[PDB]
Amino acid sequence: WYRTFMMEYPSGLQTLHEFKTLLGLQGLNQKANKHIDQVYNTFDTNKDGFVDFLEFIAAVNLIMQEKMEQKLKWYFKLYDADGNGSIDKNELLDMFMAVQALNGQQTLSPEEFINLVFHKIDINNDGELTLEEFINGMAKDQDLLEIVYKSFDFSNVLRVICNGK
Ligand SMILES: [Ca+2]
Ligand SMILES: [Ca+2]
Ligand SMILES: [Ca+2]
Repeated sequence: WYRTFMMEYPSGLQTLHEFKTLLGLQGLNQKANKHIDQVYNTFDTNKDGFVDFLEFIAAVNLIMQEKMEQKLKWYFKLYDADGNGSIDKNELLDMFMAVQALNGQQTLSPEEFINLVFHKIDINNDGELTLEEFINGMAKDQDLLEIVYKSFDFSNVLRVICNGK
């Protein structure tokens, strides 16, 4: 019964702070942190600052996802900062930054990364990965996919929920 949520959060609400703690994401630097906060936000849908059971379930549904399609749409909306339906070179840049902000990321330096990533994934070379390009791109190119994953360790998350559960 997913009211093992109530076990951890007797008040009925989980807060951004507990979130970080629960996920070890406590103590990050300015960027690595600010980012974790961006993540937490996408889950607290009713933007009230807490993650209540309803937002909570929506999150675990997405986490336990067996299929990666959903998780990718998630990373996509998450990086498509200006939500213009597209991910430009900047948004992806930051995306890389944050990954490199909570990881001393191995040689890939934005300059390098952003291009390799764009060459491969930017199918119609418009300079923007569409949802189609991004999902499909990241999918059939499991190399840069680990860079994405690094942004938000799903599974690490799945491990922790489906453990002390
Ligand atoms: Ca909320
Ligand atoms: Ca955009
Ligand atoms: Ca394109």
